[PDB]
Amino acid sequence: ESADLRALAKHLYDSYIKSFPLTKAKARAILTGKTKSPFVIYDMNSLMMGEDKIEQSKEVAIRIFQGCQFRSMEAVQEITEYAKSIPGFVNLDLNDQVTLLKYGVHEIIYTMLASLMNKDGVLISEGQGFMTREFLKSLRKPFGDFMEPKFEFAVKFNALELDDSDLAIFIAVIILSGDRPGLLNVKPIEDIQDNLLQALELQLKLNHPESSQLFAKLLQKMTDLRQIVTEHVQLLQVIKKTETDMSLHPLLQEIYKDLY
Amino acid sequence: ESADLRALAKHLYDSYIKSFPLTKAKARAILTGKTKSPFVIYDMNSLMMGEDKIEQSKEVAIRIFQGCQFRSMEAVQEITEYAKSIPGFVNLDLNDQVTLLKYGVHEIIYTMLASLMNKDGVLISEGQGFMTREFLKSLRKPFGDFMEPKFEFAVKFNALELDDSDLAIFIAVIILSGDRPGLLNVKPIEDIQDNLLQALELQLKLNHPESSQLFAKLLQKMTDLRQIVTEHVQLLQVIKKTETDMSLHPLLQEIYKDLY
Ligand SMILES: O=C(O)Cc1ccccc1Nc1c(Cl)cccc1Cl
Ligand SMILES: O=C(O)Cc1ccccc1Nc1c(Cl)cccc1Cl
Ligand SMILES: [Ca+2]
Ligand SMILES: [Ca+2]
Ligand SMILES: [Ca+2]
Ligand SMILES: [Ca+2]
Repeated sequence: ESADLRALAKHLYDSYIKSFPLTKAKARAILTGKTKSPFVIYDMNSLMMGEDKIEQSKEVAIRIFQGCQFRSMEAVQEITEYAKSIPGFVNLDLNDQVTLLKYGVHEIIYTMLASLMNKDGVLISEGQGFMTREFLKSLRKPFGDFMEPKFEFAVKFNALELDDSDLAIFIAVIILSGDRPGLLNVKPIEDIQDNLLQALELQLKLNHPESSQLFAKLLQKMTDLRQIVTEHVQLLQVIKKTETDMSLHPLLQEIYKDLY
Repeated sequence: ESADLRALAKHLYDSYIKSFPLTKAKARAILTGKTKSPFVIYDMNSLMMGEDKIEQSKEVAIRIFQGCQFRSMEAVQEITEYAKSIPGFVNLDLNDQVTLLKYGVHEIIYTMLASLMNKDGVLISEGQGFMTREFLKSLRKPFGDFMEPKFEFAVKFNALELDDSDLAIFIAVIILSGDRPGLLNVKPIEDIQDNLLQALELQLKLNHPESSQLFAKLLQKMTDLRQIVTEHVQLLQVIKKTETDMSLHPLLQEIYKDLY
């Protein structure tokens, strides 16, 4: 029923707002000067000014890649806490909850990252910096490309003009993907996802009534996100196998690993 | 200088207040009826009422032990975030930061747990429940004793009448313990700890002027906390080796382990 499907959407939106302080709405207000201004990092010189202006220094490409990777592991906390807020999720087998999050989190980071991006760059530091796409592309191989697949995805994705209320539900659908390798009980995952898919269809109808077959464009984009996490995962093996000794885990992840 | 030592103490107190929402002050107000009242769990019947009144059910002793263990891994987050707030900590080698937290966190949990305890029981659920000591002792072997060393430590510890401002510093001293096995650069750990020890001595002088040699009683208690984490660690091996398949890691710890 439409009452339920809307209350669910309203519930996910509120939890999203709770879990994720920097919203697409705010990010967009910052990117367009509706708001304060972020420090622009466009060259080595401004990177150095910038990182001063908001343990170890080692060559910049590594520091940048490392920051991205830390910010991503950092983000896992807010995403995990969001996923628990999804009706029926905390009632799945724990091994399945873990698997869903294991394969989902990068897809969600890239989705939310796009809220922070425009063809020219990306907001960092809770909106306090703006790093250009060409600056990132300027980094030496293999680092000069780690962000391009994200920018390429983001520009097409952002053309859809989704707003946080649609994203709250989109992200929930991706978490609950019953085809992750290694799942124990696929059925109750697909049940929940199909309520979620129906709340999403209704959402886009009301929210994007001049955009029929928009739901199908979004379904398309979940495929586009697998391609990106696979390129990213393969790039990471290559960096691990060619660039000795960078730390890619923030403190909390290191201690949770070690207490295990 | 005394200005510095006090500003440091003031800084640690504020970070403590930030990191740790349930303070000893509040806990004590609850335990004495200064405040609302917590649900008392004193028997199986009240445990069942209680756990209703605030994925799987398996025999109660395991559910209780499991909750304690989850709450402890949960607490690691707030402690980690507290430790970063300690001047010079985030400037140590990461491997050393990790080691300090690896061996420190249980000592701190037991210290802060004592803020939640009286000879008769312990507050749980952010102060919403009160589980009796005898109820915990009633659980079948080997569970009937996992909390007694904590109660025994807590009663003696609480006799010292420390208040959150002293605890803020105490906890910082324990984190920075330069004798943890496996530390790479012990020196800069002992430097920081000795500023911390001086801020603590000054703190107790001002805060407990009728209690000379109180500092030495607290130093004594860091030894008492090693004994408890060792009994706890050995009890845990025994439970792991005798009681199949309980989950002892909350979700975030499972995903951080798996993304590693
Ligand atoms: O900095 C932030 O808060 C945004 C964010 C979130 C997830 C992943 C990366 C980033 N930012 C960011 C990026 Cl997108 C690339 C390189 C370095 C950094 Cl610090
Ligand atoms: O419940 C809480 O918030 C307090 C807390 C903190 C750390 C460790 C354990 C506990 N509580 C608690 C205890 Cl002390 C024993 C058994 C079960 C529980 Cl849920
Ligand atoms: Ca600098
Ligand atoms: Ca619209
Ligand atoms: Ca029940
Ligand atoms: Ca006093």
